Amino acid sequence: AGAQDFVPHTADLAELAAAAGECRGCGLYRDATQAVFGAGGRSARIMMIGEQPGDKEDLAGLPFVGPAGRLLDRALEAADIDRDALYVTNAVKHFKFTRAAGGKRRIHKTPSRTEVVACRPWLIAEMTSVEPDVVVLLGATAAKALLGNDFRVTQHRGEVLHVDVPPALVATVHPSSLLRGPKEERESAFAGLVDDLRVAADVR
Ligand SMILES: O=c1cc[nH]c(=O)[nH]1
Ligand code: SF4
Repeated sequence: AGAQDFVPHTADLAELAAAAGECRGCGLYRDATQAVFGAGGRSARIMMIGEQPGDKEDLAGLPFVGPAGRLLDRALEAADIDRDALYVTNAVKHFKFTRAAGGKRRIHKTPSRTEVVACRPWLIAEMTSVEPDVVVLLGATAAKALLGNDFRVTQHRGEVLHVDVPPALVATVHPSSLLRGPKEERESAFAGLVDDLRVAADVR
């Protein structure tokens, strides 16, 4: 059942976010600082879902505030999308992490499929609350959360997908993947992210 017993019967995002702070649906609440719920309002037509809060998000209490978020902001601006009009969240609400010796940050670790399924009732509550017209799935974990554990983001770029989810679905690269690598490859990947955001914004 995972998080289900912890989700209150409400669509108020402030009430949902407070309840997520008390969630024990998987083990991730133990070491994380706090739950990081989605940000934005229930009028949003576009919802965007990443993997999990990272190091910066875990302490800010807000999603996509670190380097990946700054790259995402650049892509949203190039796509003529106002971040303030979106509802932005993550498939898992507590940061899963470790530290390396001499390291500069806490390093995120990939949620297991078990943790994703455990936390998914929060995503369902968010989608019920917001009623988005389109959901942008940023990266493998988020895409698989709605499209199945076998789903390959790399094989469905640019496609409007739909499964029977309380919207059109658009699965794209995670912004963190665009931070590193040879410059020409990063630039081609950035253009593809802008394209996918534009596909989402053009739905209906
Ligand atoms: O909110 C965030 C920040 C970094 N990476 C994610 O998937 N989500
Ligand atoms: S990651 Fe999700 S299911 Fe796990 S304890 Fe946190 S809010 Fe609950």
